[PDB]
Amino acid sequence: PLMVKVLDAVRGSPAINVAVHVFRKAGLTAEEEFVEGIYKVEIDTKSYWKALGISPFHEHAEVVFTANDSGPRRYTIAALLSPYSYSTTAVVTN
Amino acid sequence: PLMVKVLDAVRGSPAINVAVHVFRKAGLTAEEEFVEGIYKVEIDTKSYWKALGISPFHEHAEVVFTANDSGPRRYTIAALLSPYSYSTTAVVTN
Amino acid sequence: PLMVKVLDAVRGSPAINVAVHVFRKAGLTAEEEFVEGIYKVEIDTKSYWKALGISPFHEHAEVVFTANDSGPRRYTIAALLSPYSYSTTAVVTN
Amino acid sequence: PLMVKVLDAVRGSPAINVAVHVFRKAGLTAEEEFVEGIYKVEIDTKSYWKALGISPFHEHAEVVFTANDSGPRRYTIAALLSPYSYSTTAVVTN
Amino acid sequence: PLMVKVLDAVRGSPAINVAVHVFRKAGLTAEEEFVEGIYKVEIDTKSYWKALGISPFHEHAEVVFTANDSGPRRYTIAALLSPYSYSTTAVVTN
Repeated sequence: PLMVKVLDAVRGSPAINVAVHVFRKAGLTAEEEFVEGIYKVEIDTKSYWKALGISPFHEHAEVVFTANDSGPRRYTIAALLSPYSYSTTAVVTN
Repeated sequence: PLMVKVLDAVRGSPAINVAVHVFRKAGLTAEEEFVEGIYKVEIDTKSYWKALGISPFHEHAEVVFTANDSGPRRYTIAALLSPYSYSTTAVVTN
Repeated sequence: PLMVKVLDAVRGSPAINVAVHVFRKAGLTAEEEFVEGIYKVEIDTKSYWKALGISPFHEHAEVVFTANDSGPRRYTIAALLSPYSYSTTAVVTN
Repeated sequence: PLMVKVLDAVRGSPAINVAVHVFRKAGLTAEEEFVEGIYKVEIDTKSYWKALGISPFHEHAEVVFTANDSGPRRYTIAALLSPYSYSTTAVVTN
Repeated sequence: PLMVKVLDAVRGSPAINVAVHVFRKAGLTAEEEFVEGIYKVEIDTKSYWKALGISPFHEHAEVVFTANDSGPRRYTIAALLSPYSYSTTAVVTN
């Protein structure tokens, strides 16, 4: 008798992020029966070489790898994954 | 007898993000029976080389890889995945 | 007897994002029986080389790869995946 | 008789992030039956070489790897994964 | 008779981050039946070479590895994973 109760009684303007998972149980990359990224925030994510495959650059491979991150980049974020009730959130740039 | 109750009683203007998952159970990339990205925010995501395949650049491959991220890029975001009730959210640029 | 109740009683102008999943069970890329992107926001996503195939650039391949991200790009977003009741959301540029 | 109660009684505009997981049980990368990233925030994440595959650069491979992170990059974030009720959150740049 | 009660009575605008996990039980990288990153914040994470594979650079491999982190990068974050009720959070730059 599995019973789960979340936020049974709610009143008064609450700001909630709810993540309820119920589970019952009676080759470069292998992933199975998984749950990922219920609330995921990715900012300025970089990935260059991934899962190239079978025998990459196997023989006589002259490879020059150059990765440059030289950009003027501004990330101004207010209240990231932060619910807020009866609040004041402001971003002011002068 | 699996029973799940979420937000059974709601009153008063609540701001909610709900993610309820119920599960019962009675080759470069292999992924099976998975749940991903219920609430995912990807900002400025970069991916250059992925899952190239079988025998990439197998023999006598002269490859020059150059990745440059040199751009003026502004990301101003307010209340990202942040529900807000009876609040004030403002982005002001002068 | 699987029973799921979400937002059984609702009153008072709530702003909700609902993601309810119920499941019962009685080759460069292989993915099976999966659920993805219920609420996914992709901003400025870049992908250059993906799933090229069988034997890419197999023999005597002289390849020069140059990836440049040098653009003036402004992303001003207010209340991204953030429901808001009895609130004030404004983007003002002067 | 598994019973879980979270936020049974709620009143007065609370700002909550809820992560409830219920579980019952009666080859470069292998991952199985896992739950990841319920609330994950990734900022300026870099990954260059991952899961290259079988026999990368197996024989007579002259490879020069250069990774440069030389960019002017400002990350101003207020209230990251920090719900706030009856509060004042402001980002002011002059 | 497993019974778990969290936040049974809530009143007065509390700001909470809740992480409740209930569990019952009646080859470069192998990970199984794990829960990770319920509340994880990754800032300026770098990873260069990971999970290269079977026999990387197996024979006669002349490889020069150079990793440079020479960028002007400012990370100003207020209230990271710090819920705050009836508070004042401000980031002011002059």
